[PDB]
Amino acid sequence: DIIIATKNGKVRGMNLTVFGGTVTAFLGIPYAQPPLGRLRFKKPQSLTKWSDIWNATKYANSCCQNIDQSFPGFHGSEMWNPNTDLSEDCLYLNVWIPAPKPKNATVLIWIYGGGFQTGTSSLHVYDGKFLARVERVIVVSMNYRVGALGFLALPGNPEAPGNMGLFDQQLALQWVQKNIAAFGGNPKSVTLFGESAGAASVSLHLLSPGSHSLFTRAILQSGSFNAPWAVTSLYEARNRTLNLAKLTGCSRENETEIIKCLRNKDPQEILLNEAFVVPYGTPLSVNFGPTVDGDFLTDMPDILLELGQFKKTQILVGVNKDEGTAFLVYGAPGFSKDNNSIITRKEFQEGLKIFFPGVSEFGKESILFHYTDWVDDQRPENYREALGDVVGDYNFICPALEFTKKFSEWGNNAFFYYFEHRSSKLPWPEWMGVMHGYEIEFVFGLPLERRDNYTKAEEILSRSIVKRWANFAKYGNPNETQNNSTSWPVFKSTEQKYLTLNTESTRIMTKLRAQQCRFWTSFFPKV
Ligand SMILES: *C1O[C@H](CO[C@@H]2O[C@@H](C)[C@@H](O)[C@@H](O)[C@@H]2O)[C@@H](O[C@@H]2O[C@H](CO)[C@@H](O)[C@H](O)[C@H]2NC(C)=O)[C@H](O)[C@H]1NC(C)=O
Ligand SMILES: *[C@@H]1O[C@H](CO[C@@H]2O[C@@H](C)[C@@H](O)[C@@H](O)[C@@H]2O)[C@@H](O[C@@H]2O[C@H](CO)[C@@H](O)[C@H](O)[C@H]2NC(C)=O)[C@H](O)[C@H]1NC(C)=O
Ligand SMILES: *[C@@H]1O[C@H](CO[C@H]2O[C@@H](C)[C@@H](O)[C@@H](O)[C@@H]2O)[C@@H](O[C@@H]2O[C@H](CO)[C@@H](O)[C@H](O)[C@H]2NC(C)=O)[C@H](O)[C@H]1NC(C)=O
Ligand SMILES: COCCN(C[C@@H]1CCCN(Cc2ccccc2)C1)S(=O)(=O)c1ccc2ccccc2c1
Ligand SMILES: *[C@@H]1O[C@H](CO)[C@@H](O[C@@H]2O[C@H](CO)[C@@H](O)[C@H](O)[C@H]2NC(C)=O)[C@H](O)[C@H]1NC(C)=O
Ligand SMILES: *[C@@H]1O[C@H](CO)[C@@H](O[C@@H]2O[C@H](CO)[C@@H](O)[C@H](O)[C@H]2NC(C)=O)[C@H](O)[C@H]1NC(C)=O
Ligand SMILES: *[C@@H]1O[C@H](CO)[C@@H](O[C@H]2O[C@H](CO)[C@@H](O)[C@H](O)[C@H]2NC(C)=O)[C@H](O)[C@H]1NC(C)=O
Ligand SMILES: *[C@H]1O[C@H](CO)[C@@H](O)[C@H](O)[C@H]1NC(C)=O
Ligand SMILES: [Cl-]
Ligand SMILES: [Cl-]
Repeated sequence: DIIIATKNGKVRGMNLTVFGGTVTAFLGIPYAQPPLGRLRFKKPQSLTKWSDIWNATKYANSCCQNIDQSFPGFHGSEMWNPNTDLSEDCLYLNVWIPAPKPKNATVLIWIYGGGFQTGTSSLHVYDGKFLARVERVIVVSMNYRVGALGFLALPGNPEAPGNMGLFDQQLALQWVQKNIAAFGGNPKSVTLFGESAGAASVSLHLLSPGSHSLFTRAILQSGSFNAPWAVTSLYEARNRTLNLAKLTGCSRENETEIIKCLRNKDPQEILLNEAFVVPYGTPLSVNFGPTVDGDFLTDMPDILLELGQFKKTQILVGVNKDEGTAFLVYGAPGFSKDNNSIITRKEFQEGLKIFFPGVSEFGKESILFHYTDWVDDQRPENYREALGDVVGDYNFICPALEFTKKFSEWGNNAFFYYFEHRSSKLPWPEWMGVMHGYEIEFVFGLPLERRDNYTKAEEILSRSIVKRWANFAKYGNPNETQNNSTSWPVFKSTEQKYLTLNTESTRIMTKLRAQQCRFWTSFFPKV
C-alpha cells in the first residue's frame, strides 16, 4: 500500500509510471475545513482530522467559477476550464513525490492563475509528475477560492475581510511546513512558483509577513502584483462588494446583515453577478481580486516594495514574447482566432478604448504615437501587432521588469527570462505568437513525453527549463550545468540583463523593451 501519516490523518496515494520510473501521487488532500455555509467568505479554517484513511487517488472539486465558453470544442480555451466538478468544497491540494521516496527533497508549490476568477490545480498543463520524476523534487499545488467567493472584501470585518483566496494559499503553505517531511520533503527548501495571477500571488507572498516563514524562494511567470490588473484599492473593493449586495438583493443596513444575506445565495447567483460590480470593464478585468485588507497586506503593495518591506530572498521572473495577443480575441474589434486579424488604424484606436476605457483622448494619442514608429510602413499587420504589444507591455512585461528592478535594488539576486518559443502544438493561430500561459507546459516538462508529438528541440528546451527551475529551487541559482551552458546573470537595475529562452539560442541581452516600458512607467502615469 501507499500510505503516509499526516497531522490530519493518514492518506493513501497511487503510483504513476513516468519515463520508466515511478512517481507517487496524492491527489486531492484536504488542507482546510470546507468553506461552506457560515464559513463562506471567511478566512480558511484549520483542518482537524479526517476520519479514516483518505484516498488521494483523484483530483478534488475545483472552486466555483464562471467557465470560459467563448469557443466550444476549442482546445485552446477549453484547456483552461475546470476539469472536475465545481463546488464550494474545494480547498484541496496535490503532492507528487519521486520514487523511491526522497529523504529531504526540495519542494515546488504551484499557484495557478486565472485572473483571480478562474483556475484549478488539476489542469493537464500543471501535472507535476514529470518534474518529480526528472528532477527528484516534490511538487505541491492547491486549489484556492477565486472570484467574490474568494475575494469579497469588507476590510476589518471577519465575515468577509478580503484576500481569502490568498489566505487559502497561505494555509496550504502552512500545511506543507507541517506535513511535507512525512512525504520526504524539506520544509526549509520550498519554492513558490506560479503564473499570471499565480505569479501576482507569489509576489504578494513576498510582501505578506504571515507567509515569510512558509517558503524559501519565488518564481514569477508572466505576472506580479504591480501589474495594473492585480490589486484593487481598499475602497474600490468595498464599493464592488456593495454593488454585488445591490445586484443580488442583499443591500442591508449593516455589513454583517449583507454578508448574512450573501451566505444564503446560491453560488451561481453570486458568480453570474460578479461581472456587473464595475461600471465598465476590459478583457483584463479583475472584479474580485486581492486588495489592501490590513491583514495579508498592511499597506499598498507598491509602497512596501519601495521601502524594502518584503522577504529578502532570491527570485526568478520572466515573461512571454506575446503576452497581449490572447486578450485581443476577447473584445477587440476585428480580432478573431479564425482569421489573421489584420486591423486598420481606426480599429487599433477602437481597441485602445476597449483596453483603456477611462483614459483621456490625449492619453490614447500618446499610446498610439509611442507604438506606431514602424520599421516598415506596410507591412499590413502593423496595427494588429502594435495592439498586442500595447496590452502585453502595459499589463505584464513592463510591470514584471519594474518589480524585478525595485526588488533587486534591496540586495537579493534576481534572474529575468524572456521566453520566445511558440509551441509546435499551440492551437491558437500563428499571429498570436508566444501567448500568455504557453510557457507553462514547458516548465512542467510535458515536452519530455516523447509519445506526445512535440519536436526534439522542444524536448531539449523543456528539459533545460525544467533543470533551471529545479536548480533555482534547490540552490537559488537557475544554472543548468557548469560547462557547455550559457550563464544566467543576475538582473541588476543598471545593466538589467536577462536570458532568452527559445530553441535556436539562449542569449544574454539587456534592457528588455526599455523604450516601450519607459513610456509605461515614466509617462503614462502622468496622463
Ligand atoms: C462606487 O461605485 C458606484 C457604482 O455603482 C453602480 O451600481 C451597481 C449596482 C453596478 O451595477 C454598477 O455597474 C453601477 O455603476 C459609483 O456610483 C456611480 O454613480 C451612480 C450611482 O448609482 C451610478 O448610476 C453610476 O453609473 C456610477 N458611476 C459610473 C461611472 O457608472 C460610486 O460613485 C463609486 N464610488 C463610491 C465612493 O461609492
Ligand atoms: C478509501 O478506500 C478504502 C477502500 O479502497 C480500497 O481498499 C484499500 C484497503 C486498498 O486496497 C485500496 O487500494 C482500495 O482501493 C475504503 O475502505 C473501507 O474498508 C474496506 C476496504 O476494502 C471496504 O470493504 C469498506 O467498504 C470501506 N468502508 C466503507 C464505509 O465503505 C475507505 O473507506 C476509503 N476512505 C474514505 C475516507 O472513504
Ligand atoms: C554542448 O551542448 C550544446 C548545446 O548547449 C547549448 O544549450 C544552451 C542552453 C546554451 O547554454 C548554449 O551555450 C549551449 O551551447 C550542443 O550544441 C547543440 O548541438 C547540436 C548538434 O549536436 C545542434 O544541432 C544544436 O543546434 C546545438 N544547440 C545550440 C548551439 O544551442 C553541443 O552538442 C555541445 N557543444 C560542445 C562544444 O561540446
Ligand atoms: C470566465 O470568466 C471570465 C474572466 N476571464 C476570462 C479570460 C479572458 C482572457 C483569457 N482567458 C484565459 C486564456 C485564454 C487563452 C490563452 C491564455 C489564457 C479567459 S479570466 O478570469 O480567466 C481572467 C481575467 C483577468 C485576467 C487579467 C490578467 C491575466 C489573466 C486574466 C484572466
Ligand atoms: C508504488 O510505488 C512503489 C515505489 O516504486 C512500489 O514499491 C516498490 O516495489 C518494488 C517491487 O517489489 C520493490 O522492489 C521496492 O522496494 C518497493 N519500494 C518500497 C518503498 O516499498 C509499490 O509497489 C507501488 N505500489 C503499487 C504498484 O501498487
Ligand atoms: C548549480 O550552481 C550551484 C551553486 O550556485 C551548485 O551548488 C552546490 O551544489 C552541490 C550539489 O552538487 C551542493 O552539495 C553544494 O552545497 C552547493 N554549494 C553552493 C555554494 O551552492 C550546483 O551544484 C550547480 N549545479 C550544476 C548542475 O551546475
Ligand atoms: C534537510 O535539510 C535541512 C537544511 O536545509 C536540515 O536542517 C538542519 O540543518 C540546517 C542547516 O542548513 C538548519 O536549519 C538546522 O541546523 C537543522 N534543522 C533543525 C535543527 O531543525 C535537515 O536536517 C535536513 N533533513 C534531513 C536530511 O532529513
Ligand atoms: C475576422 O473576425 C470577425 C469575424 O467574426 C470580423 O469582424 C473581422 O473583420 C474578420 N477579419 C478578417 C476576415 O480579416
Ligand atoms: Cl492563465
Ligand atoms: Cl502574420
